[PDB]
Amino acid sequence: GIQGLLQFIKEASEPIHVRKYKGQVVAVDTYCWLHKGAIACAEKLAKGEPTDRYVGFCMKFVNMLLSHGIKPILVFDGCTLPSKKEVERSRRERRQANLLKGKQLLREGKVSEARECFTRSINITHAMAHKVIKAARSQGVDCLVAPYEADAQLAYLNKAGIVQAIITEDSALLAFGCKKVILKMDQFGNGLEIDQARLGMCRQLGDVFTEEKFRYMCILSGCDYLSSLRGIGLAKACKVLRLANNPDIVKVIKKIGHYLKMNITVPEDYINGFIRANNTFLYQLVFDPIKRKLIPLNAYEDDVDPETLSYAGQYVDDSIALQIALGNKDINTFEQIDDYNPDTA
DNA sequence: CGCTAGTCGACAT
DNA sequence: TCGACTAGCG
Ligand SMILES: [Ca+2]
Ligand SMILES: [K+]
Repeated sequence: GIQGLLQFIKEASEPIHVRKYKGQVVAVDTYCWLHKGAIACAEKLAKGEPTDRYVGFCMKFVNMLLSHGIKPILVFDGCTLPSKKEVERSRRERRQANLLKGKQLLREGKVSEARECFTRSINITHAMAHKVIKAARSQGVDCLVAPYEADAQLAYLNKAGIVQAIITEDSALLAFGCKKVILKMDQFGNGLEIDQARLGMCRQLGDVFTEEKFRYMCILSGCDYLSSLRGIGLAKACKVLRLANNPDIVKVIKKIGHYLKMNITVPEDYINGFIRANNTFLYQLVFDPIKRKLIPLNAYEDDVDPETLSYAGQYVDDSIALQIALGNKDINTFEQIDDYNPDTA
């Protein structure tokens, strides 16, 4: 997710009800419900005590969608993307230390203080996601396990016309080139929709708004692939892109100080950090449900080299990708975990 | 004042 | 985690 992105675009959003998508297909960033559902049972979850509470939470939102005659597609995160293996590292350690403090430091005697820590040490495993897939499948709800980030997978589904909108809490999905995003949707269907169409109404990126620039803005402000330089946020990011004349972005990156009337040096490893991050947004591997084949979110254009795009997801045989997408294989060990058949009835 | 970058709550009762 | 909010510098 991009920090403070939603406030920034708070004007391109119309309050809606999910009802408008009756008869239509809607993709879901299931992680959001999984996390919210994991909060209610933070204790049981942290101490490794058995629980199914989070499953019933996701299904509550599923049933609401069905009751409105909406066809949901639950999408799940797949493999750890190398571009994020860096940031995930820092997050692995936070849950690591956070769990421990709460676990015994507040276990003895009083407990009120500790739970605040367990909620911050919540881990959404693949085991937890598989339970939700099982529950959804039994009710005829489609589930899809992204090769890597659900974010890319969701964006693709929306672009391909497979789904009419995406349900999530993450505004950053628009940077992946998705068309419609439903935020803050409650259990009753009340949501806050943001259409990419109303997103071009912005003039903070210059006279001509561009998806390309919006993406640069998000990266410069800082994201999961590349942290921002000290003192750079969305507003400053807009200024640079807004003021900058020259098309090559790398030329502009070293020019930011010149643009921002501010004095700062851009490290060489940062230059590459922006090149990778940008390519990750563009060409992150996703799964095409129709042709059942691994494809980059965006088709490789005039000049690229897929062989150098290892950080944006490594290719694997299409049969291996299908089995992961279906939920029939473990992400890490590729062991059998299910036998769902998509080609029946 | 704008703007970045740091705590706090989420669910459930 | 993730946004919503505040504090505190340019
Ligand atoms: Ca995500
Ligand atoms: K930042």
